[PDB]
Amino acid sequence: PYTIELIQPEDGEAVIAMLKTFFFKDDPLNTFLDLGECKELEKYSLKPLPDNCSYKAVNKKGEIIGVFLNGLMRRPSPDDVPEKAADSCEHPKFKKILSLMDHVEEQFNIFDVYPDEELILDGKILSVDTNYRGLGIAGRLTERAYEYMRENGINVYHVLCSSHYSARVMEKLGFHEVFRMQFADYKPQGEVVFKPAAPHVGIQVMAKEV
Ligand SMILES: CC(C)(COP(=O)(O)OP(=O)(O)OC[C@H]1O[C@@H](n2cnc3c(N)ncnc32)[C@H](O)[C@@H]1OP(=O)(O)O)[C@@H](O)C(=O)NCCC(=O)NCCS
Ligand SMILES: CC(=O)NCCc1ccccc1
Repeated sequence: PYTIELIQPEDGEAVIAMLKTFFFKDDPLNTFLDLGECKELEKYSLKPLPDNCSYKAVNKKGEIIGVFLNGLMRRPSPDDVPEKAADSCEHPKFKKILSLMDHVEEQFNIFDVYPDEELILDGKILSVDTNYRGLGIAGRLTERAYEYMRENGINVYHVLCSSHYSARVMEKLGFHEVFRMQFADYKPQGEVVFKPAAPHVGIQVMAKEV
């Protein structure tokens, strides 16, 4: 038995402890790179918390067994200066992940898909404790975000998935692909950067209109 609760920034340490145990070690990109200690990813993960739309799954003992960290994304201003997230990163392995993210954003803008939308919910970090996987926790974390969206007049939930495996979970939850890129085709400087196992395939950006 578990609950789904809003994460407070004072939960930051417990969220990071959980992510270090699971996500830092078992997201397909993190594990491919053997990420290790990564304070930049800790910083990245804590950033969306004050947006007040991130959720934790908590077991009967009060331990965090899952999180979905979300941030609000606003349509770029007409005079927007696009910045590469990778430019502010010192960690070489995480920089590769940020560079991949920058590349996706250079190729695909979710706001082009939804010209009328000013604000979109962005699902940034999804992680469930191994012993609690396959129980629908990812779905219940996601569903709680629908409540936030309803309350705040947000229509679109956008989630960049790091593998076809997790994209399939989002499909089950009613999301559909809006962009994809195979790892085999991601060659920023002429050569492949990510070579995880074949079934991962590549990134898929998933979206749902609620
Ligand atoms: C992706 C992830 C959050 C899914 O969470 P979840 O709460 O287990 O989600 P679900 O319960 O819907 O299970 C998803 C699928 O995992 C598989 N599964 C079943 N039992 C499982 C288990 N004990 N362990 C792992 N996977 C299992 C099933 O294929 C299941 O689909 P199905 O129940 O519809 O048949 C989780 O696997 C995870 O933390 N992965 C590592 C980090 C990651 O990749 N995050 C997403 C980045 S986009
Ligand atoms: C929804 C979700 O969890 N996307 C993960 C992207 C990602 C971010 C940082 C490191 C590795 C991978």
